[PDB]
Amino acid sequence: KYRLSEGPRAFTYQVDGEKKSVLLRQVIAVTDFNDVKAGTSGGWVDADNVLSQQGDCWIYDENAMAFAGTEITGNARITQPCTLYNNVRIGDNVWIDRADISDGARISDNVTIQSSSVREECAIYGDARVLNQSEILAIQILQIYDRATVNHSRIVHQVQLYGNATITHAFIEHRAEVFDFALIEGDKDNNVWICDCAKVYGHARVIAGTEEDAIPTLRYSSQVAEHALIEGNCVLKHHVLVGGHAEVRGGPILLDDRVLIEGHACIQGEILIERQVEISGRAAVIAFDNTIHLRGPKVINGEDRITRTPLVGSLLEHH
Amino acid sequence: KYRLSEGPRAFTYQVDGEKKSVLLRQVIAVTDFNDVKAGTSGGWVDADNVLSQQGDCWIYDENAMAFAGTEITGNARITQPCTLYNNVRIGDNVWIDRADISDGARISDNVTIQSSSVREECAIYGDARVLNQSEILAAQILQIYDRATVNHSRIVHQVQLYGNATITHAFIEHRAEVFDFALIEGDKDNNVWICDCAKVYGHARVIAGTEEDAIPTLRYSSQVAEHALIEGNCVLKHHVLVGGHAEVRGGPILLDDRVLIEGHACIQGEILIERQVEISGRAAVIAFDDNTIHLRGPKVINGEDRITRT
Ligand SMILES: [Zn+2]
Ligand SMILES: [Zn+2]
Ligand SMILES: [Zn+2]
Repeated sequence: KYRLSEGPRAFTYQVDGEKKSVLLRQVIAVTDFNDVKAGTSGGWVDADNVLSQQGDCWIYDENAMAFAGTEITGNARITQPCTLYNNVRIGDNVWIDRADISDGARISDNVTIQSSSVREECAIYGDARVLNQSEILAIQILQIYDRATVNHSRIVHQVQLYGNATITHAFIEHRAEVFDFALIEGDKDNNVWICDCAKVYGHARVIAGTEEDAIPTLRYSSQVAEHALIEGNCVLKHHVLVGGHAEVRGGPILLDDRVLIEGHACIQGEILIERQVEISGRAAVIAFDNTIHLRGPKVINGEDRITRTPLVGSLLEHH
Repeated sequence: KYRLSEGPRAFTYQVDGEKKSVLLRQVIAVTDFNDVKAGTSGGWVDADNVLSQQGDCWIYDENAMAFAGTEITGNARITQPCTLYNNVRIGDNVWIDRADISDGARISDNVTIQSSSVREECAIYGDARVLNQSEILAAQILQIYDRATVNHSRIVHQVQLYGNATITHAFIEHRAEVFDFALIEGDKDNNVWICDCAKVYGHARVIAGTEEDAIPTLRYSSQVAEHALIEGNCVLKHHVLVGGHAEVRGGPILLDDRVLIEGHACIQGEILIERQVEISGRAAVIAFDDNTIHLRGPKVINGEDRITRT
């Protein structure tokens, strides 16, 4: 499929703020294949094993770099200025565009990485799409697959994203997972933070608000699934489970220490819910532009309408 | 169950900037039932047939009003100051909380109407929830049913909302329909606009943006389906459908005259797409902040097409 240019050339690239260079040879097609005509020059490599002679895989940009143990095979297309190095693997029908990939990252199947960067041991396969300035820093390994779509987001550590999850402007850390039809939607003024072992799946939605720091924050192992929806300045900490067709908005809101919210429950405004509280049915907890504090053990259901802190039971007596 | 107070009082209510007055007698429990102890006074009516003697239905607030043909039956609960007039029908296990219902509205099953207003011939049934300052203003009638949720939205004319749709901060009008797992999400700076005969269904998502006038606007017969996501300043017009797993953002964007965007398509930036254009596959059409993109067909964009300019 191709031959390497004769004269090697040095190319610079920076790693962790340091400037580094490598000697590479330019790939030159010696025959027609796919959308590549013989005689055309592509990217640069540091060994003939970097780019497979078989299949349709190819490096199109003359500023593209692939070296240090990286291996491109199959029909993988690498377009625009890219930098792949340190035992990276790209095969099948993968598409890499103006993105950087390094440190043993393995991109397979029909994946797309565009205007983004991926670093360290992780597995991005299936029909996953990582786009628009996303940053994937791996460090169980981090996986993004199925039809998950990541947009201008930062995925780190050992996060798992799959199913049809649609993430945008989010920061998912540690061992957080987002799958099924989950929608994580931050905006330019507020990201969405999902940390630790939190999980968002089913048809759940987590939507940042427009107010200053109205950052939806899912911590520890709290979850949001089924048809639940969380928006605005909301923080979920220890053992919180939001499901059913519940809706949480307003802020600031804090859910912590064994809180279960499902059914038709609507929770809106500055509300603090904690300590064994279960809300379902058609209950409404609304704090009109006001504050509400709910503490259990306590079951709120049926048509309970709460517009002020209830001065009874667990609110006035703990232990 | 209850008796009317012998002394009728005069109450006032606002009707289109007008000041109205009506004579109502107050309801008073004469026996115990559900959560109402005998002897407690409830709301006010203008007839004994307004509140059924059967079932648990009851008007709790002493400031609530229900007159002029309104009929409350079954176990319907009317709580807080409410105004129900002009042939309204409330029954079954419906819960109306601090809201005004008028002009022949029929609310059934397990619906919840809270801090909102409903007016005219329309049907709200199933397990629908109309909450937080929503305004329902109604050959077919406006219908809100199944598990549909409405938050601080304006639903007008003959709109249909059902399935597990979730509507917030939106203006849905005329004959638009939203269902399945559709998500219509506006914010306090921008609402979402759905008009004419537009339809949003499947797992579609239409999210308003944060910048001034970033109003997603669906007109004529445009549709958003399957897993498509539309955000920000985007306008969909004649014969337009966004589906698959397409994602349209940035702005301002305009789609018109037979345009189909699906597959994995990502449309981002100030882009004008029109006249028999199809975009799918893993195609990307991105107009980098300063730049603009104008696509006019017939034309097909797919595979790994990457358009950054016209
Ligand atoms: Zn908001
Ligand atoms: Zn309209
Ligand atoms: Zn935005």
